[PDB]
Amino acid sequence: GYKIILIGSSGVGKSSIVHQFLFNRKISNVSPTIGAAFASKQVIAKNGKTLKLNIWDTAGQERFRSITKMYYTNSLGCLVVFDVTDRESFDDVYYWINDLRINCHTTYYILVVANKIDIDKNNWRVSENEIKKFCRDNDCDYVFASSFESDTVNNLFGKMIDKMSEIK
Ligand SMILES: Nc1nc2c(ncn2[C@@H]2O[C@H](COP(=O)(O)OP(=O)(O)O)[C@@H](O)[C@H]2O)c(=O)[nH]1
Ligand SMILES: [Mg+2]
Repeated sequence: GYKIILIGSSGVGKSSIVHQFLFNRKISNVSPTIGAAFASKQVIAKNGKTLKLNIWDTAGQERFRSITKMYYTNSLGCLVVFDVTDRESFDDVYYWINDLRINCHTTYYILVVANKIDIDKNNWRVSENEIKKFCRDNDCDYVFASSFESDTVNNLFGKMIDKMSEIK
């Protein structure tokens, strides 16, 4: 299968994005087990390739900046999530992408997710122009999302699935 990992600072919505993609709702009393994938999902890409996605989510250990080698290793895709209203979580994106790249050299596609767009724009602390510039300077892609807007979650996983489907 294809290992896809979620990274990003605490509380940005990593688990909620995963639950929306897998369950169309938040399951309130389930959390990932350390050292293993949270869930796998069979998908059919636009090109008709069938892919087994193996989705890794943290169990809260990102609060300590303590993601292990084995969490990162063998990843083919990575979603780097931040919260548009949380400036520190955006500033951390640089750290997270660097940490991924020192621990894993197999990542084919890195997608920055600017999450929580459901919140009033008066509370946003980052502009699209800054996100565009950061992703240009750091060789990654970006999308806007909200875990409460199913279309945005389908869009971000769709971009990831289509990139994974191109791997030979
Ligand atoms: N307003 C808003 N809240 C969100 C969104 N995604 C997640 N949350 C909330 O933010 C809190 C932390 O989310 P969680 O998924 O546990 O973040 P994680 O620490 O990155 O895994 C929870 O109360 C979520 O329901 C979003 O898109 N918009
Ligand atoms: Mg979480």
